[PDB]
Amino acid sequence: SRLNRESVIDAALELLNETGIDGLTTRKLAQKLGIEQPTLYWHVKNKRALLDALAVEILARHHDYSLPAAGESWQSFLRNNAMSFRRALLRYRDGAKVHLGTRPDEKQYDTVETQLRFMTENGFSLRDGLYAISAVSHFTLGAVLEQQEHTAALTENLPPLLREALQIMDSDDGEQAFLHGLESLIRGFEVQLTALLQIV
Amino acid sequence: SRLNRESVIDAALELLNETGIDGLTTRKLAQKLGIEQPTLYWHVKNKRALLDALAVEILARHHDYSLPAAGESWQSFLRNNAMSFRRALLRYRDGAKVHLGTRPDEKQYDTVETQLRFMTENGFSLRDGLYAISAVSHFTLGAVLEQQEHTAALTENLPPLLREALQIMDSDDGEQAFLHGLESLIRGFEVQLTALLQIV
Ligand SMILES: CN(C)[C@@H]1C(O)=C(C(N)=O)C(=O)[C@@]2(O)C(O)=C3C(=O)c4c(O)cccc4[C@@](C)(O)[C@H]3C[C@@H]12
Ligand SMILES: CN(C)[C@@H]1C(O)=C(C(N)=O)C(=O)[C@@]2(O)C(O)=C3C(=O)c4c(O)cccc4[C@@](C)(O)[C@H]3C[C@@H]12
Ligand SMILES: [Cl-]
Ligand SMILES: [Cl-]
Ligand SMILES: [Cl-]
Ligand SMILES: [Cl-]
Ligand SMILES: [Cl-]
Ligand SMILES: [Cl-]
Ligand SMILES: [Co+2]
Ligand SMILES: [Co+2]
Repeated sequence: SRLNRESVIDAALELLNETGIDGLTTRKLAQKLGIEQPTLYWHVKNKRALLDALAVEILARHHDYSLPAAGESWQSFLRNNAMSFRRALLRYRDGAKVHLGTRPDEKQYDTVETQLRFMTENGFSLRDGLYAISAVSHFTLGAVLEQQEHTAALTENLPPLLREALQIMDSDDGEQAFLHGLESLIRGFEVQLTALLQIV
Repeated sequence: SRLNRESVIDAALELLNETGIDGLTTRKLAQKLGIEQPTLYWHVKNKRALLDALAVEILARHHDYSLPAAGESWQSFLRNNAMSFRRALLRYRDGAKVHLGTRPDEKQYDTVETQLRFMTENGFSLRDGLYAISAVSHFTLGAVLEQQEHTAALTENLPPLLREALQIMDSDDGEQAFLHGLESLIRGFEVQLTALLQIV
């Protein structure tokens, strides 16, 4: 079929979602696309190139709260941004794994630059803003990774509090724990920011 | 070589550390151990059994701050516990990936039960204690996963704050951002706990 960038990425997203990050082979991608391996190689050099491109596309498609609103607080932006990043990661099988270790792409420069400048305009040094941003990213990735891999994994002598914790854990999709943790994180940054030079 | 549980796990840990989670194949494990595949199969049924066992062993070996000390605060326990969990995950290539989606093993029951009871003895409901514990686990896993996969990945037109953030990011191993985020998390749980029924 068609082998422009957009279509090879569509195909790889479909393949990822069907087979997960282990089935995302250049050989199985070639089968999907109805082509021989040397034909695919012209367009896609290896699995790592595909993984990087998929990371970028996942957020392009489904990460919709990338930028603060007019007059939005840094707290509200971080909350909205995290919920969005989470939704985007959960859209595809192993989407969080796909993101891991990536760095901002050139196509994301203006956006992420705006995110960093915004934090500094709200009083954070660049370093402290980055630390907040990274903590939100890492917490979200962690939570999503554990939720997704646990669903994958699925394929009495318990002590009482653990038994209860497991029901709680298995009683929703993970969103309740994620949102509680998110509020904790945001408020911890707020304490630190407002402390200035005071022992806190 | 020897094929008791302890030795098959040693071997798989060595293999994981050499080849990462993709090289942890039952076929490459068999080569390592100097045996045929049907011989390995008697002892190890599949990659998933191996992954679960490795998750447990990684913490048995190198996760040394599993339980609070006499009179230790819940804040200090969480800090010490997270630093320990982090050290343990970083000990082996893809160790965080190996942990993802696992649930407590029977061998960990008494320990994790103690962790949960401890939080409740410090004022958290089981649910709120679990939410704190999960947030710490998820944040640590996220941070480690991003650090490790980025090292794996490694194989000018930047906007200024991003350029700076990237140097900051690449200026240490990840520990500074992790520890800053950790303090934020812990203090956010503390605000929430102490709030009781007050709007916070
Ligand atoms: C917090 N939230 C999930 C962020 C986000 O909304 C992003 C996006 N493109 O809209 C990211 O790129 C974002 O998700 C993301 O992936 C970020 C990063 O990886 C980095 C890295 O790796 C190194 C330096 C700076 C950044 C960053 C500022 O761009 C990070 C911003 C993250
Ligand atoms: C926070 N810290 C890193 C914890 C820890 O030190 C552990 C350990 N064995 O010492 C875990 O097992 C610990 O790391 C860990 O992996 C935990 C969990 O997976 C769960 C799951 O998955 C579901 C219910 C309850 C737990 C839990 C209470 O045992 C979690 C405790 C985590
Ligand atoms: Cl074409
Ligand atoms: Cl607002
Ligand atoms: Cl503020
Ligand atoms: Cl033997
Ligand atoms: Cl203490
Ligand atoms: Cl307290
Ligand atoms: Co990223
Ligand atoms: Co766990």
